[PDB]
Amino acid sequence: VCQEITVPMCRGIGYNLTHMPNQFNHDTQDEAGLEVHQFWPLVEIQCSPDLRFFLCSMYTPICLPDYHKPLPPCRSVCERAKAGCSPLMRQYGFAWPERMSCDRLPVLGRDAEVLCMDY
Amino acid sequence: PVCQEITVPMCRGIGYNLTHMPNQFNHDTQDEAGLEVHQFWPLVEIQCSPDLRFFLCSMYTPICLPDYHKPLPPCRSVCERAKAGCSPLMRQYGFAWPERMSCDRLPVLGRDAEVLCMDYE
Ligand SMILES: *[C@@H]1O[C@H](CO[C@@H]2O[C@@H](C)[C@@H](O)[C@@H](O)[C@@H]2O)[C@@H](O[C@@H]2O[C@@H](C)[C@@H](O)[C@@H](O)[C@@H]2O)[C@H](O[C@@H]2O[C@@H](C)[C@@H](O)[C@@H](O)[C@@H]2O)[C@H]1NC(C)=O
Ligand SMILES: CCCCCC/C=C/CCCCCCCC(=O)O
Ligand SMILES: CCCCCC/C=C/CCCCCCCC(=O)O
Repeated sequence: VCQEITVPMCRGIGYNLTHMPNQFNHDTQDEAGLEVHQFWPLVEIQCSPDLRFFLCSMYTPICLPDYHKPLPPCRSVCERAKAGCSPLMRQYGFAWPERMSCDRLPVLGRDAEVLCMDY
Repeated sequence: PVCQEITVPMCRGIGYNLTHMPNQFNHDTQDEAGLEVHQFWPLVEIQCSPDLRFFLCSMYTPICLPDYHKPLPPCRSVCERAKAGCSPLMRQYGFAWPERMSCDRLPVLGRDAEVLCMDYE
């Protein structure tokens, strides 16, 4: 079933409801939220206007009551966030996370049946 | 008085390095100011708005310029972005958007050419 998002940084990004487990197999929003919290300095610095939405689209993925297919962000969302933010991360010794590699995400409109989220 | 370097930890590295006491809250010291603005620190880590830190610091540790010799407020638009981002969460958690940082107390950028204000990013 769908639950109201309780991860504070992921409220106000365009949708209200999520469902667990997410694609990292976090079992609760609490677990997901403790991890995504670590990205707050990157979000504050605004290296990319897509980052916040992108992070939330994976940590608290959108839930629709009638839809049971997973709705990842589109690859393009990831690409923009990565292009904006990875240089700054690299500058702090952080590589772009392995679990966030964009090639794992569907391309917008490539497959009619495979929907995804574009900001 | 007096153009002093900013010591409040939250407000270091926000884009200007100097402030002046007292502020609009009648804090006589940065230590007094810091104790209050640091109560908002969890909201900064929550990142309901990227503009929140700058907006708060522009109030509590206002910019001091050796060339202006008067207070320089954030533009209304800075407040409006912080508030649009963070008011919903503050209201949900039971904390009203405080009246001291009402956006209608701030100048709209360029509405009167002689009334300056700081915008950012
Ligand atoms: C997204 O959620 C908004 C907040 O809902 C409230 O908080 C959540 C966490 C739950 O506890 C809900 O049970 C609460 O209603 C919701 O907006 C609210 O709507 C009214 C009742 C009032 O509380 C407002 O202050 C809230 O913002 C959103 O609902 C949409 O937008 C609002 C502005 C109205 O127009 C609604 O009709 C809309 O559906 C909701 N968004 C969606 C798409 O459901
Ligand atoms: C911890 C407070 C840092 C504040 C300074 C602002 C600089 C931010 C850029 C560095 C981002 C920190 C890494 C976040 C990503 C991660 O932890 O995996
Ligand atoms: C970082 C330690 C505290 C973590 C506890 C989480 C609390 C979150 C409350 C959200 C922000 C509250 C804003 C208070 C504003 C005010 O003091 O008027």
